[PDB]
Amino acid sequence: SMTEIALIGNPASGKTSLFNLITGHNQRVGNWPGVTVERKSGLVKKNKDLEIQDLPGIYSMSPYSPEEKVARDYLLSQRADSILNVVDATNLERNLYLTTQLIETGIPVTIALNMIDVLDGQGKKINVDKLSYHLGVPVVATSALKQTGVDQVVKKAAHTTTSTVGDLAFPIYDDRLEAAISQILEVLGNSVPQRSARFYAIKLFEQDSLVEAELDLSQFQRKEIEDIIRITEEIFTEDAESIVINERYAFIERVCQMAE
Ligand SMILES: CNc1ccccc1C(=O)O[C@H]1[C@@H](O)[C@H](n2cnc3c(=O)[nH]c(N)nc32)O[C@@H]1COP(=O)(O)OP(=O)(O)O
Ligand SMILES: [Mg+2]
Repeated sequence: SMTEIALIGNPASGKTSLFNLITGHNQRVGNWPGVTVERKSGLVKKNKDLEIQDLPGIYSMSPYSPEEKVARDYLLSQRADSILNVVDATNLERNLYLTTQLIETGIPVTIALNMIDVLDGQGKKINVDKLSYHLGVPVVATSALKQTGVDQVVKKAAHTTTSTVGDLAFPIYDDRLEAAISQILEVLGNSVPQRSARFYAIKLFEQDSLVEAELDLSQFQRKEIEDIIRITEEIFTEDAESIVINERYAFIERVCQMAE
């Protein structure tokens, strides 16, 4: 059985550059079914038992672009063994916004902390093991330009899979949001897989139109969820989508502070 490694990150994070280094000239290109979004994959040049599934460069997993939808559907399909998340070290906080959402899918994340050579030139520093510790994911510093850390991150990702990793270490948000997520999980029951339950619970909280349309929820489930959102919005005096956005960035800021 092939180990399937999903490669994803923001646009201009160096994902293509790393894809090309990892796979060399041996790639397969097409489209995702029913859409014109490119579907690209390649075997790891130095370990052909590993397949890299490239995913479109995105900033978030929102319902508003074909590229974001392709990434989400693929990651929620449970076909990937590992997520290899390419992160631009020179724009860390902005890049980790997506990372928090990737962790929540329940497919173990490994980070290629890319552009590390640029960071050195800007007079900036990132303490890699502290960043890893506080994100709850492996992190390996890479440079696609200098060609460093690449084989190392691929090896880590290959040994950090849905088979090898036990409990999910997910970003923990404010107690008030966690209460809402917990109650949505109770309402969900077995309507979604345990592995991705948190992804779905957060999406429901923020009234993601794709999840709402796809899930077969009872009238009672929908009423329970509506109630949870209403009271949670009242206690934050903020709309549900904004609450989640603010909590993601707060977590990211805390991690980046504790990692310097
Ligand atoms: C002809 N080329 C240029 C001429 C002048 C200026 C830039 C370019 C140009 O091509 O920049 C590319 C990279 O080479 C560089 N780049 C990528 N990784 C690294 C890295 O680790 N370090 C450095 N210094 N640069 C990197 O960052 C860019 C984005 O990498 P993409 O892979 O495209 O990102 P997505 O796949 O969208 O995620
Ligand atoms: Mg250290």
